[PDB]
Amino acid sequence: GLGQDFRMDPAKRKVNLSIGVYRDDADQPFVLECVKQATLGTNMDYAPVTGIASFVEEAQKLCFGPTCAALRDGRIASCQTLGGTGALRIGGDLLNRFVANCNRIYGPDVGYPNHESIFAKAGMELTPYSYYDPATKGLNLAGMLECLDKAPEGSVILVHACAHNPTGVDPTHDDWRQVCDVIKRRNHIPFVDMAYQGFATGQLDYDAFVPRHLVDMVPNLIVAQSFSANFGLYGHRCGALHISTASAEEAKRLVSQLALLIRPMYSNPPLYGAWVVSSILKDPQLTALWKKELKQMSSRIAEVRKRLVSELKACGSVHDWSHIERQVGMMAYTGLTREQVELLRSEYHIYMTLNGRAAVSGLNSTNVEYVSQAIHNVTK
Amino acid sequence: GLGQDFRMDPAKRKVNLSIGVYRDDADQPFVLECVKQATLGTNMDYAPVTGIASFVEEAQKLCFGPTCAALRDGRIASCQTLGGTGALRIGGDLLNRFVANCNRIYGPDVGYPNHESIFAKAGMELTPYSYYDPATKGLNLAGMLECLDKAPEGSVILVHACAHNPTGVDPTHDDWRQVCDVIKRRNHIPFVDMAYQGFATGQLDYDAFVPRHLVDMVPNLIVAQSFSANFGLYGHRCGALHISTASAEEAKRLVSQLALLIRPMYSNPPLYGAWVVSSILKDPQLTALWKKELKQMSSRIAEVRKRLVSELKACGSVHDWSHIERQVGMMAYTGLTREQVELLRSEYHIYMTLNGRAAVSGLNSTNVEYVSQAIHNVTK
Ligand SMILES: Cc1ncc(COP(=O)(O)O)c(C=O)c1O
Ligand SMILES: Cc1ncc(COP(=O)(O)O)c(C=O)c1O
Repeated sequence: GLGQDFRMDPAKRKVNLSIGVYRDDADQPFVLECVKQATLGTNMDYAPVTGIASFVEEAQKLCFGPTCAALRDGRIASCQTLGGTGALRIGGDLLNRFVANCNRIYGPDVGYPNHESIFAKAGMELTPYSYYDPATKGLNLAGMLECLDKAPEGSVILVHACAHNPTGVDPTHDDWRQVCDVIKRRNHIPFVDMAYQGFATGQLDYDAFVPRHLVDMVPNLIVAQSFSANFGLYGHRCGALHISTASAEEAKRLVSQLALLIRPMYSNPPLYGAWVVSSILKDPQLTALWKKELKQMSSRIAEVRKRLVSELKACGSVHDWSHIERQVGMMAYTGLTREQVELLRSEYHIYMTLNGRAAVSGLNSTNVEYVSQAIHNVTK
Repeated sequence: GLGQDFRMDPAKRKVNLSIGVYRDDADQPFVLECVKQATLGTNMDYAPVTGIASFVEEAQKLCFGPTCAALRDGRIASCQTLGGTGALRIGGDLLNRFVANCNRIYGPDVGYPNHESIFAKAGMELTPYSYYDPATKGLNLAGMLECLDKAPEGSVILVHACAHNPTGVDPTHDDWRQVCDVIKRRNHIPFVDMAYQGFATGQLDYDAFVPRHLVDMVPNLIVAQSFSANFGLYGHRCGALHISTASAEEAKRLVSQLALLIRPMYSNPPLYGAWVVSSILKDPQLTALWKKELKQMSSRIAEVRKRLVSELKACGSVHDWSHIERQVGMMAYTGLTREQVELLRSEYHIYMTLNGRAAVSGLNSTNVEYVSQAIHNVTK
């Protein structure tokens, strides 16, 4: 992380657009009011290996919603995990229990850096499908669909549910309907990384469209669910893993196998996050409060994207920045070149990674004008 | 399993001696006052991959002593882990990656069951050395020494620092001096599981003799350190891994390799327990209180062992129970036979595992007389 150089930078006017976590308009970490009001347990005894049971139940219901048949019929195997990262790893380690010939996983051509190592450790080579279009800083749907169609039948296909990291480029629900048809027809196994449900657009149901739509279409769906961003619980390491199966008996056999993976890795998961999420989701008042706060976070991110674009136009930039508003979530592929990123750092002390990814959570009312002028100056 | 059957058991007068965690004399979970008085962080941001730096620093000093030469020279590589379990796993994964033909590890013939699966996941087969003497319910030192001397040069040797789980049988410091001489002479790699420092005898320096004694004797010492029992932080999953090396340069490179193992496992470790331990160990008031609370927990366990033996004699048992007082910690190998354990359950509703292990943390002033009479009855 570029944090060290930013911190060491003596310049009076500097901006860190490399951060990985939410910040409010005052550039402060943001502890949710619903999290402050959550009730903790009183016992520090170990949780069960598969997690606090009420937490896992609420995580399932939040992921799949109130009218999910799979959930009703008990055919989903689930557990608490060490954030979304733990779910990706434990899920990856579980895949050979139900996927034949399981040595490859397909992910978007521009994707989340840690995915490669996670799945390598689990015995699978991450291989790309067409996804990001650098000319438009947007989606290459035709390319995605063709790659999925040509992949061997029974391939594992990694997809981001929403707020694609690092580009911010998300397919529409129309686009996802086409994607899921290919996944079903080719008998592929979807592995959904859902790290930003509710955080992405402020709408929990909309943001969970991809796992909810797939769970009825395929024999097995995997979902890695993170509570880091949407509850602001990052460092407490709170997530869940879900695998759908044909029957409650199949799900039970997979939960036993989950336990055999968890116990010799970390024995059992940390209490704090699970207490907080379970407390909030079982309380109507706290749940309502949480939903209001989700919208506050998602609206601020959306509005600062919109403000960046409008300020760029006000500065006199003649280039097109509409991708910044089309993209969703904290991470934006700006389209700035390596040279331009290097100039923003040297000349303006604005820090972002060399791929032109900007963490827009670092943008706010007090610096968006400065950053816009800088981006105009290095691109004009 | 047993715990479920216990909880399901209708019997009004029943005792669970199969638990894994400390209980006070009222049979309640026990949160330490020093933990209640600790100051938590305010920011829920992710910790560094290797953990909260102040916690890791305090963990090192607590393990090796503040004046440790290895520590002053910076030649110990350390990181925060998910309890002692995570330190065992990461340590094993590191050994198997970097030590040639490291596909085996030697552990005590009666040992902690999860050790076998932890090291199996790391690609290392756990194989026994003579340790427990069933005739005496005590130590077989000559057998241990002979086994360690015969193991191939450069073997990984797993040892419990104190409060051996599940037997309670510990070598004395005199004995450990003999063990460590063999380990040095044979160029073995010691892997110390220190799950109970201070919790074991109430004396933090005494309980850390094994790693402190070894760290100046061998080129590489590995220590898995748990804060679950000695801070009562079980479910918050707080531990540390330490690996000594020839130099600070080697240590720094090793820490880099730990990060490569951690990141695709769970990205970074949970804040809460690290906050608590760092807070306590940096505050003189909290540290002094913690030491007294540890002495009180350790003394309660020692005193109820003593009381079981004295009540067994009062009941009229003519058998020898001195092993119960010689053993150290929460776990006692009682020497009850399988049939005797089964009758304890069926006639007296006292629950132990069939190997005759009793968790004496489940014994207290309100049930020790009952349990003594029951144990007398089934062995007379
Ligand atoms: C796409 C994606 N997957 C997984 C993760 C890891 O999330 P967690 O902190 O819950 O492990 C992140 C968060 O940075 C992410 O952006
Ligand atoms: C000997 C031993 N090693 C390791 C562990 C695992 O401890 P932790 O909860 O810190 O992962 C235990 C605790 O039960 C243990 O008894």
